[PDB]
Amino acid sequence: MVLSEGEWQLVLHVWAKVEADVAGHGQDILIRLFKSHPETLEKFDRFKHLKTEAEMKASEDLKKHGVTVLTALGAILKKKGHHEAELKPLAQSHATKVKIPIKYLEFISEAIIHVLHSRHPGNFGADAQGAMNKALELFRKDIAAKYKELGYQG
Ligand code: HEM
Repeated sequence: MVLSEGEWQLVLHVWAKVEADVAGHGQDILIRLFKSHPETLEKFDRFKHLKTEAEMKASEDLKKHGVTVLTALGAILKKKGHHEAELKPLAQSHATKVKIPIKYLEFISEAIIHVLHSRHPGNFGADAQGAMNKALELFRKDIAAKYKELGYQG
């Protein structure tokens, strides 16, 4: 699909707020996902053992992984649709190194939206949430088409 410049602006305006605290946002989102959808935790042989939110909150490995996730996602969004190059190694690692179905991308999309709504209500009204949801669907559909070229679902 295609985002208008107005929509991208709404996306990058909240994101600028997120980047004020990348690790904290990273943590909130991954724990939102693990609680909300515990089966997702199973994909990480690194975190598999964390039993309660308190254990999640205090794992430094998890917080680090959350910076990595948000730094790569931020890089893609800042490309404003021209993210072919950024998408290729992402799709490869999530389709053959480990296999992450599109369903799970939807779940983490939902957690991102959850967290932005909680921490940035004045910058995350309805218009801003629809733009962000548009940006994430575009990511997922492009990733899905890449998955398919690489030999996996999509
Ligand atoms: C916003 C969506 C996502 C982004 C931007 C993202 C990004 C990344 C990046 C940059 C890495 C490390 C570098 C590499 O790929 O080798 C990584 C690793 C990984 N991701 Fe994701 N990912 C996303 C979603 C997910 C989801 C939804 C799951 C599972 C429920 C997942 C599972 C994994 C696993 C299992 C690893 C490797 C674990 C390890 O470090 O040993 N990813 N991800």
